[PDB]
Amino acid sequence: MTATNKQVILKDYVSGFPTESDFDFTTTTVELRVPEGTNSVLVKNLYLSCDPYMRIRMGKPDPSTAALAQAYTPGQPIQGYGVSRIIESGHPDYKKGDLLWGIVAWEEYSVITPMTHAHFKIQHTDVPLSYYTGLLGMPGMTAYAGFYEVCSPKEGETVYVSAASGAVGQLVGQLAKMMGCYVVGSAGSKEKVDLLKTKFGFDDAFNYKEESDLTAALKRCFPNGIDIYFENVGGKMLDAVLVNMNMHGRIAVCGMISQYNLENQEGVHNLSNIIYKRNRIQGFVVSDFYDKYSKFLEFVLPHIREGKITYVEDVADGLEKAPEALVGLFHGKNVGKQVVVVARE
Amino acid sequence: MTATNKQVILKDYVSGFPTESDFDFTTTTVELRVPEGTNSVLVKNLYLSCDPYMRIRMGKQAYTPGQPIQGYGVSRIIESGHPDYKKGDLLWGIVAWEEYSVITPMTHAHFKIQHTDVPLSYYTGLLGMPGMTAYAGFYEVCSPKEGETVYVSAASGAVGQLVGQLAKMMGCYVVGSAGSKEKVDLLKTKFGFDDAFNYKEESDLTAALKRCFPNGIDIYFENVGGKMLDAVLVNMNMHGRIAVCGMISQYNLENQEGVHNLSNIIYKRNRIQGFVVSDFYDKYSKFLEFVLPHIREGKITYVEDVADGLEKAPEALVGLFHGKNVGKQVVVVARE
Repeated sequence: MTATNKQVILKDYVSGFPTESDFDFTTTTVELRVPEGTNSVLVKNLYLSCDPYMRIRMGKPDPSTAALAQAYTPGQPIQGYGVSRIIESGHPDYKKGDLLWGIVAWEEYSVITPMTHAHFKIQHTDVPLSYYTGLLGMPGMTAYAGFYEVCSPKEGETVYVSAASGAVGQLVGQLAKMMGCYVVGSAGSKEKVDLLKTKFGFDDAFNYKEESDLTAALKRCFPNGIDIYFENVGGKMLDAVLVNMNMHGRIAVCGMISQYNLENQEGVHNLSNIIYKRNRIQGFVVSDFYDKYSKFLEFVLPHIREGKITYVEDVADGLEKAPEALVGLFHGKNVGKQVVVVARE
Repeated sequence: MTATNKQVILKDYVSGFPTESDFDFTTTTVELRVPEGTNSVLVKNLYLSCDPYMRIRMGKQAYTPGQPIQGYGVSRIIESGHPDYKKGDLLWGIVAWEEYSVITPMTHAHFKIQHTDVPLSYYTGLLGMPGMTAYAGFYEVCSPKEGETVYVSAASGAVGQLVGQLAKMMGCYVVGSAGSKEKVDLLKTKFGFDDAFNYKEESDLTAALKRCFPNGIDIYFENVGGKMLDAVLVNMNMHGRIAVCGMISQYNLENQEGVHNLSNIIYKRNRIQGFVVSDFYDKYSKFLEFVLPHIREGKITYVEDVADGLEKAPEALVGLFHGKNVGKQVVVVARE
């Protein structure tokens, strides 16, 4: 019971995109005894998530980023969302054998101190355990808190979801579709575009790469404009929708992933459109809404096991795949939510 | 009776900053009859407002070239067709830039002045459409709580003056910016804003806002836009609200500026809301009965800059767009 614990470290801060060279490996030899102090539990990490936000934590410390982020410390393992199994436990509502998703380091074994809106117990094991890094975890709670609470949606409205084949976009569009909304999506490839339109039931979709004039692409998809915009990309795309947006339109700014790897932030010109169209723009962060996760689960778990919700994963095997998995994410190599299976169970 | 009526005309559409020459004076002759229309009123324009948005209207509905320009102003009914108006009543709303206008009065386009125990030119600013822009955009759209830090852009203009005073009355820390020392001094000597800086002799701005706000900004009453929005976006506080009213720094630009710092709205989860004052005119009576007490007792002040006669009005409209006004730009077309 003194196990080797492989880890994957961030060497230093990233400028522009990350490469598989900004990360490194290590091995610790952890002892599998019960942990002491506070309410700690030792865990064996089964799955790891590669979410697009992880990029703002790879860059050098900035006070505004630190509102969200708090950067990865160089030479220390990448922290992220994972689902793990409780080896030993010094906590009340956690015993050996239990499953937890929450925030864990990118490694095999992790002593963690479970906090209310940091770690969540898996009660249901009818679904794949890796569904708790996307659909039933933080990316699913993002789509629910952002579409139902932040986009103030009404049945029949036209929704535009950018980057629609990522874990939050492919669920946002369904949540909307289960309300009679007209949904168009965008993705960067026709294989992913054809999944939005067929497997995900979007009414239209387009390759934002194949379209030259993005305000014209949105114009032929939304003949009667846009009332909700689930903002995952930013920059050039945001100017395209402020033009096509309707009056009293809402923009929920979830992430702005076309800007994260730019060391030179793009300019949004059309912001004045919001005056006369009386558009609301609201940034949000899931963490605020984790008070409603029990309400999210009891909602979506029905729809899942009734064929009303579809979800595509992209599984990479083992912790050694994690750096190339995470680096390809920011270039869009994945087709659904990208999972890394550390240890299976 | 048959008066001559002089008009300030838009000669033709502008591009860039307008000059005194994009306008010409004419005269038409007015029969001072009970009017040439349906549920019309003939009116004698007393005052006129030089309004910033007017420049959007000057580019290529917009104003017609060859026709007068239209703006907000205070007037007095000479002859009335409308059952609500008699001779001698005062009215504010959209008038033409002439001595006499025939207008068909309507609800939230045109309002009737009842309290005459205030200066009549207040109805072009403080108790007219700028006053209702500050009321509505501060109390409805910025969701203020006591003690918040409020930053008003163009703090010296007609809206900015009242927002900082409504913010100060509610116990908020107010900071405004203006483009001259004179305009930057009124904000403490008259209005009491907790601070102020000259956004022209400040090649800082993000650092200007960082200095005035050690604790960051919670509310931004936005009137200018662009590069000032970027500085504010880096200074906002968590759950900080921006109420977008106008973006005056862009109106005379042929091609507009970009905002680069828009990603901070995620991190700090900012509400940015656009609004238009006319959506709120149904609350005009609530505004008026709340603020006339304060005015009357010297609690809500006002600085206005007055031009006299329609002849000094092209020079005054252009001057506003070049920042030359100190306070609200009125034009006396005729005293009472």
